[PDB]
Amino acid sequence: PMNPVAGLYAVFTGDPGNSNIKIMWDKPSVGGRDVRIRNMHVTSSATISDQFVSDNNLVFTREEQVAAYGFTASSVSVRAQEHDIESGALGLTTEYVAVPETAGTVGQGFAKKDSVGNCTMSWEVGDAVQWQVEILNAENSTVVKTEIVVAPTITWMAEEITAEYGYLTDHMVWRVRPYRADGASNVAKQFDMTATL
Repeated sequence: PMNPVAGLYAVFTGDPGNSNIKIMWDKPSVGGRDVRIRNMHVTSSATISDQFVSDNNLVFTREEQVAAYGFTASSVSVRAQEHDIESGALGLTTEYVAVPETAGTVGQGFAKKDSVGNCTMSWEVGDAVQWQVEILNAENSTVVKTEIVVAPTITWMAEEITAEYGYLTDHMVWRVRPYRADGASNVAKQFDMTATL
């Protein structure tokens, strides 16, 4: 017998409603089975879209879910339908309540400056694989560089810093958004520490 989709939760890649969600399920032992992709409104459980991808975890466009809802997807409930390709029979639709998923706490960032002049921002990997980081220097209080880096450590070249400001920065602030291995993410958590030589 076909099994209803299990382990289903909206896997936010950022802010709830401003990021992609992933349909996750355990692949059944029965071959040739894929899960339909849709999401339910809170009030009436409306269907957002319909597509079939064999991948166990897959990103879903945020614009489509926002357009179907008409507002930010802060609270969602997810429905998924599993289809057997060989038989061609669409299975029972399974709607389950979904809660926002938050990634593990980011490693406490450490700001240090080397003798060369590079401002090295290092936070341990911990339980997060990649992070969304916005980098702002405290002297100018502007986010000069914004990038989502998988590397646990961020190093800014001394040449680039000298070109940007003319001298090395002593204090510099950063914000990190965690991402677990499965792709779950939490609201940005800010760590601030002065660079130490």
